[PDB]
Amino acid sequence: MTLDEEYLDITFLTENGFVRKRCPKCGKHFWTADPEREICGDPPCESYSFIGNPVFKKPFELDEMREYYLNFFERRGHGRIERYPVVARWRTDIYLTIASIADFQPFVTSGVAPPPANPLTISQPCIRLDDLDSVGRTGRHLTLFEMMAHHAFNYPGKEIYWKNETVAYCTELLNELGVKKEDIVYKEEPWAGGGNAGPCLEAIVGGLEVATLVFMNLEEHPEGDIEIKGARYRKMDNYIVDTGYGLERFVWASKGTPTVYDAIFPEVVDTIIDNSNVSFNREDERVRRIVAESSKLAGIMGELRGERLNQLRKSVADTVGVSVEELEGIVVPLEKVYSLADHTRCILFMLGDGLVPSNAGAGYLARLMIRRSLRLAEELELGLDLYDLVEMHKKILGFEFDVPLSTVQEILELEKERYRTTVSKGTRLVERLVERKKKLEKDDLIELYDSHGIPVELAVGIAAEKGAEVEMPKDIYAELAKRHSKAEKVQEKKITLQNEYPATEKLYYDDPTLLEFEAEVIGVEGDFVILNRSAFYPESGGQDNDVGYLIANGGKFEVVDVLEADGVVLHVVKGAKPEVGTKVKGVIDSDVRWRHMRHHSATHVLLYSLQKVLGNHVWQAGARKEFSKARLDVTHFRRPSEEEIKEIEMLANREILANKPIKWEWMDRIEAERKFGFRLYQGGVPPGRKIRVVQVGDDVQACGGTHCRSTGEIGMLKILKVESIQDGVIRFEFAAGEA
Ligand SMILES: C[C@H](N)C(=O)NS(=O)(=O)OC[C@H]1O[C@@H](n2cnc3c(N)ncnc32)[C@H](O)[C@@H]1O
Ligand SMILES: [Zn+2]
Ligand SMILES: [Zn+2]
Repeated sequence: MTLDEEYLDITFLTENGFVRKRCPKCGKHFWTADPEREICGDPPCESYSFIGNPVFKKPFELDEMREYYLNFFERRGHGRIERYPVVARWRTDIYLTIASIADFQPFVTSGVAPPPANPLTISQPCIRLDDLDSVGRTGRHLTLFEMMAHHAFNYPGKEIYWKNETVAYCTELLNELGVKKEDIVYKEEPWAGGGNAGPCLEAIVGGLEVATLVFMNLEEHPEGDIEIKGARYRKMDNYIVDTGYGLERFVWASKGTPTVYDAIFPEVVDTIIDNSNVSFNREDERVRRIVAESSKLAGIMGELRGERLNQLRKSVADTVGVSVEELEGIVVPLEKVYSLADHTRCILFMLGDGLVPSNAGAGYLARLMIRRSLRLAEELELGLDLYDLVEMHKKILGFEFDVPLSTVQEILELEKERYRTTVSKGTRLVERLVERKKKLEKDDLIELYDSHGIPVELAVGIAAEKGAEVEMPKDIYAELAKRHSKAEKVQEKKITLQNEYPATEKLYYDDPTLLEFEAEVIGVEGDFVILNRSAFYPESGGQDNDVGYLIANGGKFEVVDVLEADGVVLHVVKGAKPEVGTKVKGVIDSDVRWRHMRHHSATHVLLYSLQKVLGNHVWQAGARKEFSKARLDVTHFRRPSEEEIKEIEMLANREILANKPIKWEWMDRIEAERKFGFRLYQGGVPPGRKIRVVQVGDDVQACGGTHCRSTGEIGMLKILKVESIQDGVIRFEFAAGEA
């Protein structure tokens, strides 16, 4: 069934007065229930029509509309669920939450795990950096926004509800708010993201897309069949209702203010204006008349650049009255007030949710937003600090964060200092480059941002200032952001044994002190001795590989190293190798095993201690292997002071001395997450319907390594070295129960 005929499947549209057309007006197919006319749509010929004339019954406040939407589906069988953080801790393919459906990928959407409820409803804060360049310009784009949704997870033979019920829900909700089906347009478009896709319907009312309804039955797979924005997708066994209603867009359509920004955080926009170099006044009836008429077309000209929006700029300039220049005398400065207002809000969530600024990973996106905000504040000569705007955003929303405003302030203050030094020597650097190249390219502006932290608009300006050939590239930030939106490709990859073997019976999971066992050689490839069951720990998780030997009716075969291949453990032996079928008595070296057990259990205690002392922004930076030393990398915005380090060590040793219990047991994912939160994935996200959960004291992680039985077995913990590997990442080298 093709995407096209996938829409001819929905009996709800035709049975409710909706007829399929194709204007063009965007050139796509769409469904309208209005018999009078079709020229309907969003981007090209419609424009906002609700500005000054709300389209909903009453004007809702952010929190009221949020509650109204959630209760609406709760009284319709949907289970309410709390938002997920904006940092995708539960996965490893993407850094931030780009859609509510992203909370449930890839384990729930693939069936590996069950959804929190079914069907469920939620208001998920999302971050869309790809819209960065249109923020503040179209009147409808934000970087951080809440996508309200109702999801239903269907499996073959078990359907909660599909397309008909989905579209019916959106119409009903809309109608109940004050919009008649005659004014609701459903445009057809494909939707993909996070590894899934499907045909979708965009709900367009008043010239604005307020929600999208996706019938998810496609999943990204190598042998893909469907082509959607570069990726290939095949039809899944499961199918999912994937909807998303923009809370801020609903509120905006309920107030009819000039822009979404004036609808969700007017205080912030006003404050910025009142404390900047804005040439106009937010009370003048004149200015108000200009913005209003311009706001109505924002959706059109906002999606254009160059000679494109250049003409519409004239259209509105005429109708309004004054010249194009006067128009730009307000719109352009406002585009920056709206962006700063928006960006400081996105910072609230990135920082409040645990992101630490850096030049790598998700931290890079945090630093990207902050630098751009610092640059916007500078252009406007903001009389307040970014922090002041963030705190304001915080009290308006009323949300609670893992990271307190206190730490947020500290981070923004340090970023501001780094930015100050960057710009100082950065101006000269670009002035110099202009004398040399006289023509700056897209890749030139890229290198300047990444290698010298120079804001693109700061470099494109100085260049033009010196009469240099250069022009603001399309989605340059989205381009920079896109280059840092997902986890890089780690070439540490798979080993494929020439023969298929039954998954090794790992014996170390249950008993960490089982150094001796009995097994049979069920295969031998090169140096890879393979048994049916073994206590030997393969080089993985956080601890290094075991070392020992296999005894049998043949002598003693020393195992020097141990890897693994898709479940089969490999015992590396050279020269005198066992005969496939021999029965052996494996003996693991006690010292090597205990050393790793202590240090690995210490890693947990240390991680727990680091968070308690430094703050909830502390998260394991990663374990990019090299086990020469016992090390732990974490996200922290500066070097720990000597007293903090002293305090980290002290707290860990009090935990060890307390000799708390260390436990482990296989647990279903949903059960684990519900009980321990996403702090469960600090060391990575493992696959499986059931994950091994380890509890070292009060720290809880999905871990597959061998640990001590109680924290007292770790021995004293001594921090031997604290180093700043890279901005936002600090390395702790330590010893546990030894030198
Ligand atoms: C359901 C599908 N996964 C999806 O995400 N559809 S969507 O990309 O269109 O997003 C759903 C809704 O969130 C809101 N939204 C999307 N991006 C936005 C942005 N950058 N700023 C403000 N609102 C946005 C709009 O109402 C949009 O219709
Ligand atoms: Zn350089
Ligand atoms: Zn562990």
